[PDB]
Formats: sequence, C-alpha cells, structure tokens
Amino acid sequence: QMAYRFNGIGVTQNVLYENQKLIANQFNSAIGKIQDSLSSTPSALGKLQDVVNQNAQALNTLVKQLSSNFGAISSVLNDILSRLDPPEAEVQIDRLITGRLQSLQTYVTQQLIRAAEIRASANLAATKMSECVLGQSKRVDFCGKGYHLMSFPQSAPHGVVFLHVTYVPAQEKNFTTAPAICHDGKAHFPREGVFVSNGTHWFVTQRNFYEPQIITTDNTFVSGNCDVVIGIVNNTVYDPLQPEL
Amino acid sequence: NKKFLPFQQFGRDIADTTDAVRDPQTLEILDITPCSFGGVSVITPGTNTSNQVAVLYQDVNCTWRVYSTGSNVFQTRAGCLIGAEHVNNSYECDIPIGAGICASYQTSQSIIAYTMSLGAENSVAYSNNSIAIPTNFTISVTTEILPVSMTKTSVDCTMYICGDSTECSNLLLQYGSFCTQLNRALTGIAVEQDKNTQEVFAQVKQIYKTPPIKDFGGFNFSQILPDPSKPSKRSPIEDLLFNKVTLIKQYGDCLDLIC
Amino acid sequence: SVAYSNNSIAIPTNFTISVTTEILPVSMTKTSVDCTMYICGDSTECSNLLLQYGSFCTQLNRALTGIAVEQDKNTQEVFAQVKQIYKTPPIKDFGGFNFSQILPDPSKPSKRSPIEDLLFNKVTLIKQYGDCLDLICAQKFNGLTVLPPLLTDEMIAQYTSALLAGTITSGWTFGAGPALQIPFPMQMAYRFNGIGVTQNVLYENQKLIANQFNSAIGKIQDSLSSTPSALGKLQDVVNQNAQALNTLVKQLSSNFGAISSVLNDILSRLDPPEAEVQIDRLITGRLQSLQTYVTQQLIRAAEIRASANLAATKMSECVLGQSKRVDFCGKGYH
Ligand SMILES: *[C@@H]1O[C@H](CO)[C@@H](O[C@@H]2O[C@H](CO)[C@@H](O)[C@H](O)[C@H]2NC(C)=O)[C@H](O)[C@H]1NC(C)=O
Ligand SMILES: *[C@@H]1O[C@H](CO)[C@@H](O[C@@H]2O[C@H](CO)[C@@H](O)[C@H](O)[C@H]2NC(C)=O)[C@H](O)[C@H]1NC(C)=O
Ligand SMILES: *[C@@H]1O[C@H](CO)[C@@H](O[C@@H]2O[C@H](CO)[C@@H](O)[C@H](O)[C@H]2NC(C)=O)[C@H](O)[C@H]1NC(C)=O
Ligand SMILES: *[C@@H]1O[C@H](CO)[C@@H](O[C@@H]2O[C@H](CO)[C@@H](O)[C@H](O)[C@H]2NC(C)=O)[C@H](O)[C@H]1NC(C)=O
Ligand SMILES: *[C@@H]1O[C@H](CO)[C@@H](O[C@@H]2O[C@H](CO)[C@@H](O)[C@H](O)[C@H]2NC(C)=O)[C@H](O)[C@H]1NC(C)=O
Ligand SMILES: *[C@@H]1O[C@H](CO)[C@@H](O)[C@H](O)[C@H]1NC(C)=O
Ligand SMILES: *[C@@H]1O[C@H](CO)[C@@H](O)[C@H](O)[C@H]1NC(C)=O
Ligand SMILES: *[C@@H]1O[C@H](CO)[C@@H](O)[C@H](O)[C@H]1NC(C)=O
Repeated sequence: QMAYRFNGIGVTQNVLYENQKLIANQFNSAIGKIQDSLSSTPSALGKLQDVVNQNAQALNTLVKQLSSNFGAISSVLNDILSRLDPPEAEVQIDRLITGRLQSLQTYVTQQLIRAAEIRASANLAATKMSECVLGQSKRVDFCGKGYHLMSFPQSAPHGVVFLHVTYVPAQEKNFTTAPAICHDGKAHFPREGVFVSNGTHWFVTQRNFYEPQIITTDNTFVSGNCDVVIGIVNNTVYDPLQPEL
Repeated sequence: NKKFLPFQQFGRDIADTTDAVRDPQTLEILDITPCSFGGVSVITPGTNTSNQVAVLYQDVNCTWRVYSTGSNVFQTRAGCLIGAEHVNNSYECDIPIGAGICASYQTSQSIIAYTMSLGAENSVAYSNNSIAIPTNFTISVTTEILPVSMTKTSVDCTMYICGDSTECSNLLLQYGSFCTQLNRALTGIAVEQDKNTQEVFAQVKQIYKTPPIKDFGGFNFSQILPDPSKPSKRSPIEDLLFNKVTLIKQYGDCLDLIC
Repeated sequence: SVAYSNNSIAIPTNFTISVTTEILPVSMTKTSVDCTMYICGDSTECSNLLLQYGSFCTQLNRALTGIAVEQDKNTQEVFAQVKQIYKTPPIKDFGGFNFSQILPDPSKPSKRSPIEDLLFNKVTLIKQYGDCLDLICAQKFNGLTVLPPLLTDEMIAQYTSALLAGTITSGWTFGAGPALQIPFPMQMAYRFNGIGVTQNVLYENQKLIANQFNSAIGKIQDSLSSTPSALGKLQDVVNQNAQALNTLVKQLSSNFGAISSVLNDILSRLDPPEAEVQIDRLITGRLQSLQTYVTQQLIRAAEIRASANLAATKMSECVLGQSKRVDFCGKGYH
C-alpha cells in the first residue's frame, strides 16, 4: 500500500522496497515525536480551547448582564415590585425587559456568527477527512507540508486532529543537466526523469530521487533532429537489441 | 475663518454638534474642538512575569500628549512607544505592536522593541544547466487541529428575563414572537452541531476492525490504534488530547458558574 | 453547434500561453471604538449614566479586537507561506522568459514590481492633534481609530518577491521541502508534462512560448493600466469600511426620541432628573448604533476571512504547485 502511495508522488516502488526498514523506523519515530510534542507543548490545542473559552465567556457575560439597570431604578425585579404599584412597576419592568431582551438578542446574534465559523471549519474538516484520510491528495499543503502520503484521524474534544504523513526530500546534490541527448542525428528525451551528469558521465534518473541509470532506448524517446533543441548534449544512447545480435 | 450670517449664533457639524460659536461681547467667530484625542495601548510581558509595562500612544509624533515621559522613547508608525528599548537586531514577533514593530522581554530584564524578521535569507544557486536532485528522504508526521462542533445551548426566556415573576411574564407577553425567534435560532445552531459532527466523523458506514496480529511490515500504529486495556477504548494520542482539553447537575447538588 | 460524429475527432495543432488576473481581498481595516467618547464624549454625567448598562462596551471592544487580530492572521496565512526569503540571481538568463514586470524594481524607493506599483497606484485608501485642531478627523474625535496592520506593504512585497524567486528558480520543490534548482525551460517542460503534453513540444517551440509569455505579461500590464474598474473588489472593501465609519459618525445627529441630539444642550437646559431621561434615550440610541456597526463588521469580517482562506488555498495550490483542478487557477490547462 505504501509502495502505491510512493508511486502516487512520483517515486518508483523499488525505492520503498529497498528501504522498507528505514521508512518504517522513520514513521515510528515521527509518531513518537508527535506524542512527545503534544504531551509537552501546552498551547498545541489552543484552537479547541478557544471555542470552549468563548462559549463559557458568552454564557457568563449573559449571566452578568442581569445586574444592569438599563435606565431603570434597579436591577432586581423583586425590589421594584415591593416598592411600587403596578403602574410604575410596569414602567421599570418594561425598561428591564427591553434591556434583557437586547442582551439575549446580542447573545443569539454572536452565537449565530460563531456557529457559521464553526460550520466552515467543520466543512473543511470533512473535506480533509474525505481527501487526506480516504485518499491520497495531489493538492499542495492541503494534507500537510511535503508530498502527501497518508493521513490518520484522531478524535479530540469538539474537534479532529489529523496526523499527516508526508514525504520530504533530503540531502540534495547538484548535477549538470541537459534538455536532450543527441546520439545519431536524432534528439532523445527522457520518458520519465531527467538527464544528469557528474561532469564526465551522463545518466537518466527519476526526478524526486537520485537513481542514475544508463541512457538506453527504453529510457528515452526520439523526436526530431539535433538542430532545434537549445542546449542539446552529445552522448551515446545504448541499444539493448545488439549485444545479443 | 467661518463667516456667520447676522441672524446666526451657533454652527453645527455633520453630527449636529456645536463646533462654531459667536462670542457675544466681541463679535468674532470661534471654533470649538474636543480635547480628548488619540488611542492608548499597553504592552506587558505578563503581570506574573514582571511589573514594568510599555505604553503605545497612537496618533502621537515624538520626532507632548503623553501621560509620563521616560528614559527611552521610540517613534514607530503606530505611534510613540515609551518604556521599551529600541534594538537594531531583528527577531521573530513575540508581542505585535504594529507597522513591522514587535516587542519582547529580554535580559536587568527589560522590554525591547525591534523590527520583525520575515525569515532567514536564502539564495538558490540557479544556473541554466544545473539541477539539484535529492539523494535521500524523511518521513514526516505533522498535526492539524480543526474545530468541528461547539456546545449546544438552550435559553428559557421567561426564566432569564422574568424569573419566577408572574407580573413580568404578563408584561413579556406584550412583545410577541421574539423569544420564539431566539429559541428557533438556538435550536438551529444545536441541530447544526450534531450535523457537523456526523458529517466529519460518520463518513464510512462499516465499522472496520484491525486484525489481532499487528504485523504490518515493521510499521507500528500502536500510538493511534485503540488501547483495549483502558475503560475508554481510545488511542494513547487520543487519551492525551482528551486530557489536554478542559471542558446531570441535579437541584439537590446545586441548592458554581454552571449552577 | 459542435460537429459531433461517431468517428470524428478534433485535435489542436497549436497553442496559446494565456495570462489572466484574479483579484482576491485578504484583509480589511482594523478599527477600534472608544465607547465613552462616542456615546458620552467629554461628559461626566453621561459617563456615570452609561456605567449602569454593564459590559456591553467590553463586549463590543472584544468583538472589534477579535476582528483586528483576525485581519493580521489573514495576511499572515496568505503571504507568509515560506519562511526562507529567496532571492533571484543577478543574471536574468531564463531561456528567453522575461519576468521583469513581476520581479522587484531596485531603482524605486519601494522594492516593488511595475505591476505591483500600478496596482498600488490604482487603489486609493499619523494624524496628530496639532494638524487636526476631514472625515478621518471627525472619526477620530468620536472615539473611532484605525489601527495599522502588523505587516507593512514593504514586508508583503518582500514575501511576494521571495515566492516569485523560489518559483522561478526551483519550481514546485521549495513548497514541499528544500529548494532544488532547475533550469526554467526544464521546469516548464515538467509543467507541460503535468498537463499531458510531451516536453519536446516545449523544447521545439521554446522561443515561441517565451514570446507568447512575454507578450501576455505585457498585455496584462496594459489591461490593468487601462481598465479603471479592474480592482473593484479591494476598492469595494475600502469603500464599505469608510461608509460604515461615516454612517457611525453621522448617526450622532439623531435624537432617538429625545428632545435633542447634543449632550451639552440637554445638560444646559435641564436639571439632572429631567436631563437623565433624555441622556438615557441618547445612550440607548448610540448603543444601538454601535451594536449595529459591530454586527455588520463581524459579518463583513467573516466574508473577508472566507476570501482570505480562498486566497491562501490559491497561493498553496497555484503558486507553490501545479493544479489539476479545473478553473481553480485560471481558464485553460494550468
Ligand atoms: C560519474 O559516473 C561515472 C560512471 O559511473 C563514474 O566513473 C566511475 O568511477 C569509479 C570510481 O571508483 C570507477 O570505479 C568506475 O569504473 C567508473 N565507471 C566507469 C569508468 O564507467 C565517475 O566517477 C562519476 N563522476 C564522479 C565525479 O564521481
Ligand atoms: C555534437 O556532435 C555533432 C556530430 O558529431 C557535431 O556536429 C559536427 O561538428 C563538426 C565540427 O563543428 C562539423 O564539422 C560537422 O559538420 C558537424 N556535423 C553535423 C552532422 O552537424 C557537433 O559539433 C557536436 N557538438 C559539440 C558541442 O561537440
Ligand atoms: C538517509 O537518511 C537516513 C536517516 O538519517 C540515514 O539513516 C541513518 O544513517 C546513519 C549512518 O548510517 C545511522 O547512524 C542512523 O542510525 C540512521 N538513521 C536511521 C533512522 O536509520 C541513511 O543513512 C541515509 N542514507 C543515505 C544514502 O544518505
Ligand atoms: C502557432 O501560433 C503562433 C502564434 O499565433 C504562430 O506564430 C506566428 O506565425 C506567424 C506566421 O509565421 C507570424 O507572422 C507571427 O509573428 C507568429 N507569432 C509569434 C508570436 O511568433 C505559429 O506560426 C503557429 N504555428 C502553426 C504551425 O500554426
Ligand atoms: C523584459 O521586458 C522589458 C519590457 O517589458 C524590457 O525593458 C525594455 O528594455 C529596452 C532595452 O533595454 C528599453 O528600451 C525599454 O525602455 C525597456 N522597457 C521597460 C518597460 O523597461 C527588458 O529589457 C526585457 N528583458 C530582457 C532581458 O530583455
Ligand atoms: C547557458 O549559458 C551559457 C552562457 O550564456 C551558454 O553558453 C549555454 O549555451 C547556455 N546553456 C543553455 C542550455 O541555455
Ligand atoms: C513625525 O514627525 C517627523 C518630523 O517632521 C516626521 O519626519 C515623521 O515622518 C513623522 N512620523 C510619522 C509617522 O508621520
Ligand atoms: C510500538 O511502539 C510501542 C512504543 O513505542 C512499543 O511498546 C510496541 O512494542 C511497538 N509495537 C511493536 C509491534 O513492536
């Protein structure tokens, strides 16, 4: 399966099969580092804590707004009712009713805006569950930084944590490159890969991993002559048909 | 410079506030201007960490309308900063002040103000016949945390506005379907939270089980697979995530912010 | 009418390299409101009467502070994708491709591209007490202030320049790891392979493709310099914010059922008992105006946040990579 996912990012599967223990060890060490980094950093889950903090703060503000007068003589209904007849108590309780109705309407409006934001975040989380966990994504930075291999979901309080396993290239080397190879008056182009050279010798390799190979007629295809391509390089293209001929 | 017509005494602004007047003894036109102007912000590294603060005065040019001057003053495009030293190095942003200026608390400890650094400089060795190809790789696992739902709340309007008062309830009846509207909105939010959770998590309809022998070619999923020993069948990572987030209350247990 | 037949196909014998613009809003202006100066400006009796309403203005300031922090978060999420400031080489031999209209101009005092200079000239956006003793002055005298963005336009230009240098020197490799250099004709041959065309098509038509690219960039510059309504969305955002602030200023002239709109005219004709009713009416009306402004700002900030999330996604998938999604990064094969 992970050889298939290596094929999905442009690396041949023999790279995985010849490095299976190393890839497994790197995956295990990365999962253990994820466990340690989540156990150490206190502000790692601040996105989920902010939702709980905002909801609790909104409810406590709604409770605390019952102490306001809103232009009336008091904030307690029972103190108004025990000092006034039904007409002036009607006036003061009308002021309190208008103020508390305004407080409730403000709370409901802010909750609607916050719920729209939470719904957008949940639609994004459902899209990431569909495209990162249930498949392999070619979208850049949608499922982590690097070439995405696979993702794993974890439940969290009011949320989801995605563990994105990605492939990162490392230990680059610079080589001399050419667009085409001129062998017999014909221009040769790589079928998949890139011509590279160590100054003296020319090979064709895959683009995301250094694996040099002898430039043959099976590695390359022919298009035109050596007069159109700018930067074409003279080299020999080996023919496998006539050592055995 | 206003020229009043002879029947006029006061001049008004676009907000209908009196901003011009005619002096009744010497007939000259005066412009009235408010005294208070300019916003003020305060910068602290935490009251637990220290007691010194820095004060940012917006709309103040120090090349004054300040509370107290100090030993170090600094003129940013966000205003005049008093109480912070200006250094010439560039770091990452600790406390954002504005206009490319950030502040931090460095060691004798004091608040330093600096221009933020966008990152380390890099120059790719571009040539017209040179390529760079990786010879190795790293397998990297990164976390992404996404909110899905929030708490579903319901409000009894009569108990909030007119709690255990009959006269207030009979007065609240003369406002109409406002509280029915509020409860309808909150019910829609509460239904939407369950819809959000169902859309994120209930993608598959079969409950798949891992095999009892965990031979996966060397790959170890023990930190993300469920732990059968725990009373809650969660992964170790999931148990850590549930411990790291802090979220029936009877009448007899109440008679507390939730109460 | 497509000439459909059961054994007929249409195959293109040529191509066009097309450059199109997409304009996306990212942030809006960060505003702060002093409640006491807006409702009860330089009046002690009004401030004492406003103290009986509670934490309403704390709620309003919390909402506006959240909006102001979210604007800087929007700009950081769109532009600060890479953390290395890549530079272009001093020799600009890119196989015939000419990025001079999008690369920074070192002669200008602001290191901006010619296209970026045109875009900044085509969108029209410290005010001391001494030089105010103007709509901004009237806004600032009623407690309404505009906070500066955390990143200046020079820093955004630096981030854009770093993204451009990384793209034209390394292709999509710098967005997924270390920047691996590659010649630009070979990079666009890779991108031709990404849309299903063999690379010899590019290598045998390199001068024509480079000329089409250069002419399309020059046409983009001319069409942005000619059409005045090209940057309509950013100007609409600026106009909406300015109109909201001016409406908030102009709403101070309303009576709200009281005998006047001036605080001092009420206070100079009435004793504090009969003044207090009118001051309470003005307080309720101006509180309603502030709440309406904050609610509209919250809805507008949600829309701007959606636009900024889309712009960050387009920066990730169109600039840092080659997209197979149809019409996400222009019309045609991206
Ligand atoms: C570029 O590739 C060639 C071909 O592999 C390298 O030549 C080989 O060098 C080793 C050195 O130990 C010899 O043992 C081989 O016999 C050589 N192969 C031949 C002659 O076909 C060459 O060294 C490489 N360039 C560099 C700079 O390492
Ligand atoms: C690549 O190889 C070709 C073929 O051997 C070279 O072309 C010849 O170059 C010589 C010297 O200039 C001429 O006298 C011949 O007439 C050319 N033949 C053809 C068929 O064009 C070419 O010069 C080589 N290129 C490099 C850079 O060495
Ligand atoms: C590719 O990278 C891996 C990871 O760093 C290298 O594996 C390490 O190799 C060193 C030296 O042999 C050992 O000391 C480490 O223990 C290895 N790490 C792991 C996780 O196995 C590997 O050698 C590199 N391969 C090449 C060709 O450079
Ligand atoms: C493919 O299209 C290009 C662009 O239209 C053609 O290039 C033009 O060719 C005409 C006639 O040779 C010239 O007058 C123009 O100056 C060329 N334009 C450019 C930008 O170079 C090209 O000829 C077409 N090729 C085919 C095979 O139809
Ligand atoms: C890239 O295109 C620009 C024009 O868009 C070229 O700049 C022109 O250069 C010529 C000669 O150097 C001047 O006469 C023009 O005034 C320049 N125009 C502008 C708008 O600057 C530039 O030379 C091109 N780059 C290369 C490498 O040829
Ligand atoms: C690279 O540039 C050099 C110097 O201008 C030139 O001689 C060479 O032909 C160029 N190669 C390619 C492939 O453009
Ligand atoms: C502050 O005043 C000085 C004196 O002219 C001026 O040079 C400087 O630009 C001003 N600062 C700002 C941010 O306007
Ligand atoms: C997986 O890792 C844990 C701790 O890292 C270890 O205890 C366990 O034995 C490992 N699983 C296997 C099959 O080795």
